[PDB]
Amino acid sequence: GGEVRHLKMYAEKLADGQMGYGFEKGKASVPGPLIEVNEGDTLHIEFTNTMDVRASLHVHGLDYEISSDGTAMNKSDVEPGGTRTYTWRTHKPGRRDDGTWRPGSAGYWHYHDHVVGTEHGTGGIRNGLYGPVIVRRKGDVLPDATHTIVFNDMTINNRKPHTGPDFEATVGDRVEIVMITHGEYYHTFHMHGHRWADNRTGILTGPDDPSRVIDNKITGPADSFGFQIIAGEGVGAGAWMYHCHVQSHSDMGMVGLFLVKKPDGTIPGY
Amino acid sequence: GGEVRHLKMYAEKLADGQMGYGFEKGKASVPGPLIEVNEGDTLHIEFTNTMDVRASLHVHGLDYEISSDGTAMNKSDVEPGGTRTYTWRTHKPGRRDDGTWRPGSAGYWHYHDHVVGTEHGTGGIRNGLYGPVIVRRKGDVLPDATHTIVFNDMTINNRKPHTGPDFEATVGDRVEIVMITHGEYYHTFHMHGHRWADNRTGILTGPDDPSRVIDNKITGPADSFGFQIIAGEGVGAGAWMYHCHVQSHSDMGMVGLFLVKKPDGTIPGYEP
Amino acid sequence: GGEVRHLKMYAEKLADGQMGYGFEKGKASVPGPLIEVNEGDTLHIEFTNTMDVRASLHVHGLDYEISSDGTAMNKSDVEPGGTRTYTWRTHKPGRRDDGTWRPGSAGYWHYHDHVVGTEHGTGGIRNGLYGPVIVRRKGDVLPDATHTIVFNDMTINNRKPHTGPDFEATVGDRVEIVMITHGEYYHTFHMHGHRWADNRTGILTGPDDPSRVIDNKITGPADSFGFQIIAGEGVGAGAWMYHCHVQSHSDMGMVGLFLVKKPDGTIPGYEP
Ligand SMILES: [Cu+2]
Ligand SMILES: [Cu+2]
Ligand SMILES: [Cu+2]
Ligand SMILES: [Cu+2]
Ligand SMILES: [Cu+2]
Ligand SMILES: [Cu+2]
Ligand SMILES: [Cu+2]
Ligand SMILES: [Cu+2]
Ligand SMILES: [Cu+2]
Ligand SMILES: [Cu+2]
Ligand SMILES: [Cu+2]
Ligand SMILES: [Cu+2]
Ligand SMILES: [O]
Ligand SMILES: [O]
Ligand SMILES: [O]
Repeated sequence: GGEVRHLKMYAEKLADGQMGYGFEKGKASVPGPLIEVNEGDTLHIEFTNTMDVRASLHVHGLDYEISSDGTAMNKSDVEPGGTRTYTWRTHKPGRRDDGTWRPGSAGYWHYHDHVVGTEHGTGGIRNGLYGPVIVRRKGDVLPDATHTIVFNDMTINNRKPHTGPDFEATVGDRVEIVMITHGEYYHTFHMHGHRWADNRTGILTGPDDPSRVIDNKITGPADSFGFQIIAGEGVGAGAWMYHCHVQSHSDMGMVGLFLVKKPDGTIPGY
Repeated sequence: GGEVRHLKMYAEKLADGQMGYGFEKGKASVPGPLIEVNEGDTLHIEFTNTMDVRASLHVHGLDYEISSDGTAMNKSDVEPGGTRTYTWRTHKPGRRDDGTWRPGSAGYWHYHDHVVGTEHGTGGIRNGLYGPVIVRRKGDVLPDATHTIVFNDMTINNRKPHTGPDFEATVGDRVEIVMITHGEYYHTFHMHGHRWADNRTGILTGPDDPSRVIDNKITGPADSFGFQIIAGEGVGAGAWMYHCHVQSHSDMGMVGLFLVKKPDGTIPGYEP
Repeated sequence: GGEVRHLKMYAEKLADGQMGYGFEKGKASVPGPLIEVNEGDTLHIEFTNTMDVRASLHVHGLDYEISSDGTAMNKSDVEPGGTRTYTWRTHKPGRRDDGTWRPGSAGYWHYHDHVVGTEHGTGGIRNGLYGPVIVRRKGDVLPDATHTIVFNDMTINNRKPHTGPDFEATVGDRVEIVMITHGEYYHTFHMHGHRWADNRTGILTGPDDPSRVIDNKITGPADSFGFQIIAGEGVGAGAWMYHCHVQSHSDMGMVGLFLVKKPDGTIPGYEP
């Protein structure tokens, strides 16, 4: 509100047929790196496609002009080997001249390829071309740690079945989760031991906020949400599961651990 | 809040095998026409089934008595060539005698057949017997235009894959979308370049509204929601896609264009 | 709150192959029995597994320590014939020392098995090991009756197709529905003639609550919500259907009746 940030991104081929984004060449990951801005910021992303097929960057939520939408149709993708600057903007909330209220960009969002495999990025998303974006409102509560969980088709973060990811915290830590879904299937995200408000920030504003407090939520492709929890609050340390609650999904491997440790670094049991 | 209104409606079979509603014989559409009323209004719909099978009209949201629920079970459907008057009412919100708060009928709702093909209208809905209904609250912000997008099985508005529909606006217009899902599948509605509040009106009341601002929403059969956006607000003119984000669905043709024009009528990339 | 309460619970196998919980050996139901507490109450449940496989109780929403999470991994399940005391707590909302607002446990929750069939309770849930939990906030409005509707795979309350369940009320009654989904499938819960708020309690706090008012809602495995309605308000008596609105699901039997009676005990169309 409002810095003009410059940033580079690269799409790259990875082991085992995966593809991923990174801020630095040679350092792509699945999921892609978190991009975090404040409302009012502008972001110029100089994106380079280092792969042998056309590729792009498409973002949810943020204000971009049509030349930055990442589609073939608007000639907004990038040749093998090529480079292009995308521009994303964000805006603060406020009253319009007509007296109505402009929302503001703040929320939990995401970016992904829109052109690998099909004109809807089906091959790209499947291979790992997705990552999270957070836009903070002035005065939002900031966490001690942020974790990204993406349910992509039947995987978490494109991992093999039953291999996490796992995430560590300590009783009392303010932990932020960004939850994105991609692919063909619906899922239900569930965490043991912890709960959040079903609203923008995942936190209740005060006693007048009527939002449902939940610990389970249905999600479908390209849905994103986020929340903050206090690790172990009222429940203590432990190896706390998170998983998809669709029964065959969890049985086939969509399960991870939210390892909450005591101040001395132990977990009771595990 | 409240006028009594009278309105005629027809169910017709269409030459290609589909079925639609219309306010006039020979002017059936899919989706059926938009009905819009204020909280407190009553609506007497004189409905005529011009088809050779039994048909009905079932509405979500609004106050109807069991005789107007449109089901076979309640003797509420209509024989071939027959006519029946359905009555829908709406109420304003207010404090009840017990001190609790009665909601009010305002919202984005819909009507569809409940009897063609099966006793839950499976055949009717499939063929196109569905349409939108809006109930406004006093002081609601009104749009310039209202458009209806229905995901019905793997189609938008019962159209062939990759054939829209497309909508048009000029940068700055207040556009209202009513979004309905029907059939067997879950979908995920997404618009490029635009976003809305996940609450009743699609708009935030002011800075105290904690509702999520979104551009992508999961929906299932018979879900309806609506919102208003300012076309191109902060993003400018363009051929802005909307589509289902379930990857196979968009690949197989659930895609459309929201064409936002510069005040000179052009769209960046596509000069006429 | 806070009251400390003690409760006994049992898991039994049933002659048809199903499994259920109950407060008394020989009185297992599917859904299992309602447990209702106030925010701040602690609950000690003496759970005895009477089956020949290991079994557990896992709860959503409430505060439990890892030793009561009901999973194999944290050694929290129970051997055939064994007994174990689970402890569930609830807390009231309030300001934390960091000035942020702690939610409170109030809501519509549920409990289920986590170890029968697989280590996610797949077999247990399928067979019927599930039931509702309600946590009330001080000042919450209390209903006349609470009913539990659980869409478990393609069944309501594990029942055979087209066999309800049917609930009964009189025009004017304050009815509470707790709606839970389990299994592999998504559904959309729909009620004729009635509507509620998509928030914590299902009721609007007053005119500043921008929550969508709905009559249809998409749900997936382990989702729970609840609401209150005034039976027949603005619509009168009738055989009001509720069903899953996914067309093949209702056609194959996920249908029930909410029977709202006149003060003389009758339903329009179906007098005895
Ligand atoms: Cu797209
Ligand atoms: Cu899943
Ligand atoms: Cu759980
Ligand atoms: Cu997307
Ligand atoms: Cu209906
Ligand atoms: Cu119905
Ligand atoms: Cu779809
Ligand atoms: Cu997009
Ligand atoms: Cu319906
Ligand atoms: Cu679990
Ligand atoms: Cu269903
Ligand atoms: Cu569960
Ligand atoms: O997208
Ligand atoms: O329906
Ligand atoms: O769970």
